[PDB]
Amino acid sequence: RRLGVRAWVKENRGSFQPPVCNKLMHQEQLKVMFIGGPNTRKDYHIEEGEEVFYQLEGDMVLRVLEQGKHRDVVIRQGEIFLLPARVPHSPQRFANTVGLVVERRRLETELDGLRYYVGDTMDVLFEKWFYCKDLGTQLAPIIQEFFSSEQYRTGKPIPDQLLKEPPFPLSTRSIMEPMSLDAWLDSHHRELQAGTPLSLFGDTYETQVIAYGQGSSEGLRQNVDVWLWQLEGSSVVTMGGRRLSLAPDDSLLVLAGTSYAWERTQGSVALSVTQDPACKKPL
Ligand SMILES: [Fe+3]
Repeated sequence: RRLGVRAWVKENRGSFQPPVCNKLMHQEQLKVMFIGGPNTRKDYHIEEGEEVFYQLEGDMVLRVLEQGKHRDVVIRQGEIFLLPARVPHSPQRFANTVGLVVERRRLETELDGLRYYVGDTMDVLFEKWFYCKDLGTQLAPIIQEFFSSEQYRTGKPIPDQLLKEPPFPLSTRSIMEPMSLDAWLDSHHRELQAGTPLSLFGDTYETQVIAYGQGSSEGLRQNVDVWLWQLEGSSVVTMGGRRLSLAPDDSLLVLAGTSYAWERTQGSVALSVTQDPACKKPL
């Protein structure tokens, strides 16, 4: 059950290049995925959940549509970034890179969308909305449909093929700056080692990426998965009758419906990632 994050990436190295570029480490309530490149594209993904990006190896560029403007969010190696819900985004990946993306299982009410725009404008050229179960697998025919369309050929939209409006309001939020994960952890060392766990992004988002220093935690049975990643030093997770020693870079998925006890050593640093849909921000 313990997975050394870079050890898992090395074992699955061949996944992080075309044609598929990705491999899901975890794929139940919490989608923990690792993505490579090269992969340059003009399609913009839109969803009701949030997406956490972290660059393990090399840099990536997340193109976003923010408050009526095109913006390129450069995510450098070691940088973490949280995308709020319903922001159109188009990830650009390069050869020999590895990025972590965390997202969640959709609620049965939730729609995902894929859009192509007319050149450098906000006018929609082609769009498809769907109920997401396996994102990569569902996007492939949509993209193939686009590349075989009159819209791609002419660069002109077919009005009858566009929705009158999106199924939900698109985000009105300002996008944060990506930040160095190690720099933020080091700058907050006194609070972390004083037994106070800290939210990296705060209460204005659904997702909770929490940093933990020394101390003891107890996780109650939840209908959401929790992913733990020991960054520095070690800790012990007691779960399902077993004591699991997390060494530097070890990660552990706590499946929905499982309780656990967590004992973190002095000087140790770990993260937990939760994307609970009950915490979705009102529209
Ligand atoms: Fe996305």
